[PDB]
Amino acid sequence: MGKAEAINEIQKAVASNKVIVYSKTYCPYCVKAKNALNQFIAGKYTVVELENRADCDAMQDALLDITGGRSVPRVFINGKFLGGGDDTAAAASNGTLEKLLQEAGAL
Ligand code: NA
Ligand code: NA
Repeated sequence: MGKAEAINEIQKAVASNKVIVYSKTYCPYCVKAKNALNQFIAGKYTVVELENRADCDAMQDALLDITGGRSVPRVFINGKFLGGGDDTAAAASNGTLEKLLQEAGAL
């Protein structure tokens, strides 16, 4: 369960879920992203919490390789990285989160 495996896992999950958030339970920016998504699709999307993953470091290293940054949250829609918590809240506020969810078939 090293970094190469984590990259594999994340890429497969991102390609196979309309909306997926990599998160940790104690994380106010993760909550900002979740609350933004919950304005449109509460209860319908995947969250992967990382704080009790034995391979949490490899998973966050994999997120860096895939998205450019290591921090949670890391939000993906329709297989494409959206951003973190501020990004997801901004997209909720400006009308684009709804449109991206529609285009993904999640809404
Ligand atoms: Na969904
Ligand atoms: Na966990």
